[PDB]
Amino acid sequence: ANFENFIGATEGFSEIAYQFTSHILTLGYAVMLAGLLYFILTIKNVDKKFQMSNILSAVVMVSAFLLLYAQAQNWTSSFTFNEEVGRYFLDPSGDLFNNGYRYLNWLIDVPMLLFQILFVVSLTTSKFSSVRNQFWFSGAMMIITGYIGQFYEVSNLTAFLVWGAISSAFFFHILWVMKKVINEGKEGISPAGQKILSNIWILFLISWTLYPGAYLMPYLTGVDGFLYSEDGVMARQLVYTIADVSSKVIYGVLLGNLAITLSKN
Ligand SMILES: *C/C=C(C)/C=C/C=C(C)/C=C/C1=C(C)CCCC1(C)C
Repeated sequence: ANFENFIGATEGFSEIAYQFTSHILTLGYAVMLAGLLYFILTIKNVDKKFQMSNILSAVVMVSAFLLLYAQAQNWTSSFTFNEEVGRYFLDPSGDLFNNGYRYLNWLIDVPMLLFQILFVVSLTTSKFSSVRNQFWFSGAMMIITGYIGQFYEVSNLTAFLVWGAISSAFFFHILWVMKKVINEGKEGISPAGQKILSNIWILFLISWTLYPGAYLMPYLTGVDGFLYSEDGVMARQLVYTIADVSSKVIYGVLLGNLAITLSKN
């Protein structure tokens, strides 16, 4: 199956790699619940014309909280401690670790995170329906092809990389459309709004790039380097969680600050 189950079935997990990963995943869904409350409570602070962005942030928070909670429980209950060896190992009587929860979260959140900026900025020469359709098509294809490659993570590293490269083609199309959206959205808004939009672009670029980084993380030190271990598992889940908080919660806070800035007129 996946690299997490491979490690848990051969070398097992140290108590520190197991507990750290449980804690980081728990932090992940706890932040989404706090974000859910934040976006509900602050919807009164933006003009009606921008509130669809707060609404979409709140729906993403629900998606992420429920599915990261499921992923968290799946991590903790998939490995049991062997007192003889002193490590956690894959439990044959459990469900085994499954990354489907996170991939389903991506299929849901990606179309909504890309959609919601179109309710705060105005396009100029681009058409709303054209940008929306390009975001939704390439976002869904990016996740589908990525999910396929994920099946070959352990069994066929070459198919793993080929599918992930196909997925990356769709990712670069998204980055290209988003850059055009940001550029058109900067036209004829205030300098303070243009500065926030520049920050949104940098946040978007870095936080979304973290996801392919975490996808590749165990092979980034080679076919048997330092990361091809429980340390690549800790690092992959830490980088996912950082990307999750950044791409969903911080991105949404910044769009709300932009909406407030744009009401000053
Ligand atoms: C909150 C969830 C978000 C923002 C998910 C974003 C996911 C991606 C940008 C995934 C990208 C991938 C690649 C570009 C190549 C390798 C496979 C993926 C699916 C991890």
